[PDB]
Amino acid sequence: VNGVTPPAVQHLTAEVTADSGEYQVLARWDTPKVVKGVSFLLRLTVTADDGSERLVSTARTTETTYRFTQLALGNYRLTVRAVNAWGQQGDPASVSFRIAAPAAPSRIELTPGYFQITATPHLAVYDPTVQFEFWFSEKQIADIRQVETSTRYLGTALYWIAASINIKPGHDYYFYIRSVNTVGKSAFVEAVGRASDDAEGYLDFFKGKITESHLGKELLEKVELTEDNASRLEEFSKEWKDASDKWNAMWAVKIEQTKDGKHYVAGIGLSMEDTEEGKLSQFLVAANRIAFIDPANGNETPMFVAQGNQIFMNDVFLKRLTAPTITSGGNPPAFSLTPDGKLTAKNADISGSVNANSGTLSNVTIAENCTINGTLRAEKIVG
Amino acid sequence: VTPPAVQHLTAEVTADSGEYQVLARWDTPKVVKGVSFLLRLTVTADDGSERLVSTARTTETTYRFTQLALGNYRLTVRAVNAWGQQGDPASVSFRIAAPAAPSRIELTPGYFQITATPHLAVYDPTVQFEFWFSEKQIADIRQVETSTRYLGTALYWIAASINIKPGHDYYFYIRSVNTVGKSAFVEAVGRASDDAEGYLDFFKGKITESHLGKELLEKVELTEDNASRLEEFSKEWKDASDKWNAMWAVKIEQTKDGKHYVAGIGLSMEDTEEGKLSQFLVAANRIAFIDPANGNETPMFVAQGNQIFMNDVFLKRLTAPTITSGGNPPAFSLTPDGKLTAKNADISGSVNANSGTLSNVTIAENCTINGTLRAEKIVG
Amino acid sequence: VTPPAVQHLTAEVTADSGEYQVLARWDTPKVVKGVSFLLRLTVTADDGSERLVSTARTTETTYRFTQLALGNYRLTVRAVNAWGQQGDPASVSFRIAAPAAPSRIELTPGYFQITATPHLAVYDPTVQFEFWFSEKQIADIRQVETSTRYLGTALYWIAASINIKPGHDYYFYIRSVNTVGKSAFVEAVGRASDDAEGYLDFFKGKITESHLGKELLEKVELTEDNASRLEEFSKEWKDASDKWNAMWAVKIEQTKDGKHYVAGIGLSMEDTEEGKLSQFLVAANRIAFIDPANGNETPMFVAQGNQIFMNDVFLKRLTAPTITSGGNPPAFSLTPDGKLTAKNADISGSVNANSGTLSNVTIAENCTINGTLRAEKIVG
Repeated sequence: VNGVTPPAVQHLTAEVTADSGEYQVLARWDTPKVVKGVSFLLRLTVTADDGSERLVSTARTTETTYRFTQLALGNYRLTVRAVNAWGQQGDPASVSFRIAAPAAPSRIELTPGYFQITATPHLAVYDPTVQFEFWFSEKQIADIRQVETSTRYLGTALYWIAASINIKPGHDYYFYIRSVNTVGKSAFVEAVGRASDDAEGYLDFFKGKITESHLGKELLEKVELTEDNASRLEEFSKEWKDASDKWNAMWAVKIEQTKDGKHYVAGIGLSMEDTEEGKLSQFLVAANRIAFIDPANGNETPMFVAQGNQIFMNDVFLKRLTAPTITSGGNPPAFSLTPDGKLTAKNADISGSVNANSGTLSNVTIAENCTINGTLRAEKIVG
Repeated sequence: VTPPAVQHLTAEVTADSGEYQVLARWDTPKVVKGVSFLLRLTVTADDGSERLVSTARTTETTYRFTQLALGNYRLTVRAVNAWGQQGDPASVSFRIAAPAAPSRIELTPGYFQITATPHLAVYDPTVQFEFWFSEKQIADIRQVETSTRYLGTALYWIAASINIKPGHDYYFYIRSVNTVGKSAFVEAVGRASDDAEGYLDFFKGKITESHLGKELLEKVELTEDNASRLEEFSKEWKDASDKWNAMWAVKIEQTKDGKHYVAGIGLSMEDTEEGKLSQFLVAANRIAFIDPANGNETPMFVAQGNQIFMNDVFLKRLTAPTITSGGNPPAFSLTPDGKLTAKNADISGSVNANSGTLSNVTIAENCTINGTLRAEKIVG
Repeated sequence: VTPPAVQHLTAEVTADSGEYQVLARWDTPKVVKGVSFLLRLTVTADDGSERLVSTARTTETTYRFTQLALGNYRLTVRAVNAWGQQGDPASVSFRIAAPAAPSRIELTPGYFQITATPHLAVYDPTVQFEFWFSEKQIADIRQVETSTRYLGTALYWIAASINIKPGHDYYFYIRSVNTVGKSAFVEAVGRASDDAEGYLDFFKGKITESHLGKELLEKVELTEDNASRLEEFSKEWKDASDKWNAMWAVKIEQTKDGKHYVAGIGLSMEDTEEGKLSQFLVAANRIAFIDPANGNETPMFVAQGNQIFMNDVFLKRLTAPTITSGGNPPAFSLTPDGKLTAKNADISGSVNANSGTLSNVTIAENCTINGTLRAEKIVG
């Protein structure tokens, strides 16, 4: 025999890829004669900023190919050996590569809307060749790797405006944004967002949708009865193809009058019109006052009512409310809460604590420990 | 194993097929791959003793008893498995004999309405009531059924309709009605609450005194026990005062067990001093709003018996003489009379108050006093 | 040589036949040349011992003792050979008097039903239960069985009435029954389930299990791509229960890239096991109530899926397990745990508190520390 030491490899190549994200590297080369194998021992180290090394992996194969899987982006150096059956290590070779990626978006801002949400993201420094890729989600995803799968891919711009019928107010939505450009893709920056919440801020929105439809441009905005004094109490069902060449439907009762040189109308209409992506139903009732009742044993008082923007309910169990304003009624409100935060009360019992930044009383009475860690001042004392 | 208990037993009294019949229905907690049920119906003797009448062993969830005469009865069910392990029993006492005379009567006024409710000298849950309304006193009971208003037949009857106005003393003549028959009539002397307003009592009042009100109520046509009627129409007419009256309604009525049943939907504008005033009035026992996107089926808005359910909602200002969170102990709650109730409250500012009732205090800095201090055990 | 004790000694008491009795049953152990059962029944006297009552010798594995009185008893059985050498004894112990009425009663309030499940301290396997429901707590107890709807007699009840509607209390009168007697009565209180989203899937229960659902939803009428059908139909017709079912509806369906979109509302009045029920189903992707008053074009009530949006509103009570002012930092809130949030609390009255933590407090009158003052610094 001869324990001949294995002369080092040449034509050592590293190929960098990003198959499932989390970049890998495929190490490959060629060799002349081998004895009871002649192993290949590999080890791969990243140069830190200052020129010192992290150990990243090792590898004990026999063929002239290998792959390194969970990777971070860093300046990597891969060294390959050649040990023989006895275990006498040949001279090394080494190759160096990088994985340069765009800088993350440093802060992304998230102004609400009406059934919509804007992310406008910004980088720590200005970058001319950066454009961000946005993926939207409704549930905080576990880790910042499976976003490539479990989060819808919105699109890619300098910003995005997610509108739909499904971004619903007071349910937070997490935006996942990664910077992209010619050089690669960064990590995923996460952020939360909302919809505006503001109640009366939704009603104008709805008015706007309503108006731009079959029932808006039929039940109202219809210009018949051109003679003072009439009652064209009308009721039909029309379905037809549109300029988009899709079917649309409405069936209504339109009633309307002319008296004293002025017009009126009231209008129970039901439809389903097309949209770019699907069909939106709708059941729009315009009238000077709406109310319902349970007629049980002679009872005729409506269960609810509403008439030019004031709606009259007996008792409700709400899943959750959310008004900026509350009153006992009257003009000493027995209690109140206002858009500023003030909880106007009368007699305010609390089974728990009151972490208040301050007090402002007359007549106090503590039945156990009264601690003072500040500058206590007093006039007359008898205890 | 024993099959579980008997759930939802009932003690009812039918006379549909020409004579009296006692049905019951029983549903199973969890169903045990071959549940059987013994059920025992027995009578009370003149000495108040127990006599067996009918024992049925069946594997079905309902049964009927036919050719059953007058008297008081007791009905039990047990569950028996294949191996023969009779379970816990569930037993209800019922009666085939009735019409007692109502002992007291309860009267609650209201805006254009007045509640008459029965009180029977002994309770009996196999009974409903006929109500008759009179504007003039009827001395003899014979024309009480003939020369008055047929209010109807039900449980708790409130007087509220077009013929009812504040300030007149109305009368009630009511009796007990069942499968057996009806009793000696009883009277009461009662008055509507004129106008107390609530905040919808004005809207009821507005509603009653309208053409929709007259159409979709107090039209009591089609009165054939266990029959019914539908109409979808639009009757436009010119009124007394030389003006139009438009209207469109969908009205359904039925009659069953002597009692009158109805609902529907109206859209109308009448004539007021200014001119026309449009509408949509629904009356019914449950209304209910649905959104079928994705084939989701859960309402967002369900109202029955003057109450609402609603999922999430938003608002420009609540106006509300009381709130809770719900709970036998409600997590928080403002009272109409100004009291607040909470397990906690963390204010990021200043607590302007009159007084204090604090078992513990922990003031972190300066405490200015301009009055008198009284501290038992003092350190410093 | 010695025969063994009688095993599995089982006693059941009854007085149904006219007055009080005990059935004693057991299983014979293996003996020599025949066997006789000796039974000795004693009652616990005033002294804590047992006064001897009756003694019999028999030869059948079951026996009866008649015309005994009320008390806790020791019944001893022995196995005797032909020679008179009696085996080991087996003495059972079992109790008699008016059974003890539950110590408690627990209500898991279900969505539109109570589940009132009693319990005692010292458990007797051989007492049943009577249950009673009422809407009004009664002054006395002696007229409950004269003034209360009879739920009946089981181990636990679930109580239902169709009109049940959450979030009011209703009062309970339970008792233990057995062969001895109906116990003294017992009180309790309860309500129903409070949550709304629960009701709304509940009501979805009620919605879908109707011919309303079965026509509106559940039927997949139409097929080929770009299908659209609009129809107005009515029927009041015979069903299997010999009832008329009465329904007018509006319905639309459409097919776009295959997927099938329905919407449609309808008044109806179908039949229930108690009476005909008159119920609204509006369904659409979105319903708005909007007003025509003076070129009015803005809503006051927009229900888009699981949400509602509204304007200024007017309630009478509220039960809402969260209310927040909007904004990521809300002006105020109450999450369900009863924690309040705010920035001013001008309770112009007593803060009836359990803790305060007020960094820099002003007092301008009497401070009366019943506990421990504790001050780093004082300049008084």
